[PDB]
Amino acid sequence: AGRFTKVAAAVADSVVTIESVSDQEGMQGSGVIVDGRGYIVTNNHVISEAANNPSQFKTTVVFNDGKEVPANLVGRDPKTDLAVLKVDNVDNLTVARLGDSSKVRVGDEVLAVGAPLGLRSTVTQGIVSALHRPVPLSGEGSDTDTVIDAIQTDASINHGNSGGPLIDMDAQVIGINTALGFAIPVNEMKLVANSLIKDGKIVHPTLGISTRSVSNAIASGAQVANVKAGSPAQKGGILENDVIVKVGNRAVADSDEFVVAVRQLAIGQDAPIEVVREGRHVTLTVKPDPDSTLEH
Amino acid sequence: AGRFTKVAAAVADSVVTIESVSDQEGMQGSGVIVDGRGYIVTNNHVISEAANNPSQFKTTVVFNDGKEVPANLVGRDPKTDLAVLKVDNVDNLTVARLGDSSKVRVGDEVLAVGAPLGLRSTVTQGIVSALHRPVPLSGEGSDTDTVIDAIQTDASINHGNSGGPLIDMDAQVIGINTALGFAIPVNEMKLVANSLIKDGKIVHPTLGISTRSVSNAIASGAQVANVKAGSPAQKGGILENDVIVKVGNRAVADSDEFVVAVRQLAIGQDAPIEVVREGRHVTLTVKPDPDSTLEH
Amino acid sequence: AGRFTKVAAAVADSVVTIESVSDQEGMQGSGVIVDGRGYIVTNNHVISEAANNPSQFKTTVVFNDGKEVPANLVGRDPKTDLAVLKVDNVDNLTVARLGDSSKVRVGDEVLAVGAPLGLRSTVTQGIVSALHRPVPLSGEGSDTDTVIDAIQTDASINHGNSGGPLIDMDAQVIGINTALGFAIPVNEMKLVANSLIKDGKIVHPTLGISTRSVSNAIASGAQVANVKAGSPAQKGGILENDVIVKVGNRAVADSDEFVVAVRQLAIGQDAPIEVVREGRHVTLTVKPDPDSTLEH
Repeated sequence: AGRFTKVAAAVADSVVTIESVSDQEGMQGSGVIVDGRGYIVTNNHVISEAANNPSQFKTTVVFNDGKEVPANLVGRDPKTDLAVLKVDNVDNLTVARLGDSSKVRVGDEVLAVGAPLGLRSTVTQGIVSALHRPVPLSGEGSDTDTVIDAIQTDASINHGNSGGPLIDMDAQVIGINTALGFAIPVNEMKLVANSLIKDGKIVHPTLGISTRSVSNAIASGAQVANVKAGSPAQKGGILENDVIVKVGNRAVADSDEFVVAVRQLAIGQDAPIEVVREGRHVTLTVKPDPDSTLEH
Repeated sequence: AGRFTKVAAAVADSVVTIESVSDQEGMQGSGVIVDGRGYIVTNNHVISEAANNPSQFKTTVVFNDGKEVPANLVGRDPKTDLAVLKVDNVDNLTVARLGDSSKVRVGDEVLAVGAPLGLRSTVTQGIVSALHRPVPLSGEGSDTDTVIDAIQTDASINHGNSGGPLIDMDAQVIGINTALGFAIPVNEMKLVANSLIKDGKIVHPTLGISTRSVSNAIASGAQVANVKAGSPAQKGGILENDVIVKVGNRAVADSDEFVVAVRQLAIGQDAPIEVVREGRHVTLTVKPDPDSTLEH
Repeated sequence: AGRFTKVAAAVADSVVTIESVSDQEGMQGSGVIVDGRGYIVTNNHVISEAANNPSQFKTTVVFNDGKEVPANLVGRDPKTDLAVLKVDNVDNLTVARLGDSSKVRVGDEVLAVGAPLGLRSTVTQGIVSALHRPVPLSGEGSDTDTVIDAIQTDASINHGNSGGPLIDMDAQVIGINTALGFAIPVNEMKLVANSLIKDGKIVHPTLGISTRSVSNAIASGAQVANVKAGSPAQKGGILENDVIVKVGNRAVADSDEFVVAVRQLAIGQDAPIEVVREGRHVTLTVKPDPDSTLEH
């Protein structure tokens, strides 16, 4: 047997098909079993319409055996394209072996696995091309467009392997494929899924700034398009046409890395924001608010 | 030497260039020598115009040695994108080693080889991403659009390796590349080519139904758009707006799998067709006709 | 560690980021250190605007250490998409190991490496799909469109690895990536870069012909669209509507191989040009001029 053929068959029982059907629509994706009690991690755009229209959409999970078991949504995060599902009273579950994305390096051979029983189901192969790469993603329905700090691969991520696992050569999940291929790192997926199981939601830091990307010889970074009122930004003293160069301890190259940098901050703690303002380098102090006050 | 470099050089003498020229046009493709007497398998869209306009198109085969030998068409199958060519009185032919596509699995390393002396000739590498995947194909000229049950690969199939072999790591032909890459399985190619050598044509089962794809919670499958008159379908009792869910022993997920499912049936034998009709599951009995009565 | 992970890390210190910034623009690319004295080979379209607008563009080189050192342009060749840069007084430089592209074969595993600290920086993997393939390229600004005789790979060449090295499994540079991926062969890069360091420019042979591609049964090749006046062509006796089939010792399949064939000729020596003219095969004699008389 081949190297990739063995690594793929080992995790095929850990990858499931997720279907959401109505009287007029049908959406399919891939999921990963990450817990023996029935917790299934997928991405948020696979199930989005079922969450925003729960009255008319029905989500079921289909296993490698062909078994079709109904599924309930535990929680979703459009800002990370992540979602946790629950099947109830299913035994002998082959749980995926979750790895550590901080141990992943450029050149490492990977497998992007989709659910074997899926319609357009695909299993592609490649290497890790980039680490900690901010990539822009579109929101499925009323869902927000977001940016994740991602693992890039030259293996193809498509509709047939999206939501499935990015797998190393030890058959461990290092990422969640999201549809020049990108995946959500597993260390991010473990942190987000842990909160979606416990609280049914996750809270992220907000500043109240909109940014456009700028790159020249004077100052390259994120240019402030609007400062919301009463926001942590306008209280800390950020004005419009400011060029952010570092949020906290992370430098900001464009508007996409700015979105990721805000979302690694701590809610309530003061954070330094360095900006270039009409040729003057100005460091400012802002305390990030929570995006969900009542769930915080 | 490398792994893929060795497997490729081993079959380079089995892959040939196929050119079809006129006073104003020129078409090129790749072929595979599958018989020592001079039988060359390619796909039908490489030679289509030469078959429909035989008066003005000339087909020649170019070997790895640079030798240009005239070629005659034995037979073609637009429904499988397959064609058999004949070069006459050529010696010391390196015949390709034909394999078994039922032994192929997901993750297996493959090589999509084009003719080495071709203009845009390409040799790509990848893995098998899906097996028994129905894929839609367009007909070259007056040729019919069709659907094959295919081997999917993340290796690129393009104009430079189309008609050439999909090759395993034992340097055996497992498929015929047809231009997210797809190939015709070799077990299908052996059955079709055997009939094109003997009879110069192959006969496929027809039912007389046109289908559109439908997917909802009531019934997902192939929805009947039209039932031809005097067809096996309307005699067996299929009506319009019916949703086919299984043809014979094969379930039908969409209109594309319906095309493949009809074409695996037996001509003249009664076959069960299960349909969902206004909420009622109805199994029906149809006897498939031959598409070519005089060649049957 | 993995095979590709080891080969990549070995050359990461030899690949640098090249940025060109103005008051309103910023361009980034990848470069390769090929000399211990500070000579950096990239492609010409990365730096083009900085060369045509040197008054307003500033080019700097960023190393794997994060070190930013100013860079000066030694010379460029739009006809090969090649450029040589110079950093001054930089020590402990990890110079890339340059290989031999004539020893490269189809199926050989390759790595297309971009600068690790680049914004859209990518490292992709693939094989060599074709050798000595003429590929058309577009000129960046006032730069001329050209055709190179290239190494084709199924590894992706994009904005993040363009200008970086194509690397074999011995971690040797076999090509310069230029953005179905193509690279400039290293033997061509050694010849062009040697002349750009010494003379600051390279001289190529010119004939004065414009060609369009033609392919039929009478004569396939490059059809002469215009013959410039006083050119080597019209003196040697080439007329319009002529179909070139061989330039020197190289046959010509289309207009793209004609561009490459002229550029391998010797300046000043008589060369045979075979053409098909109204059904008559006519061999003609032309002496190629230099494109830069004062630098010749």
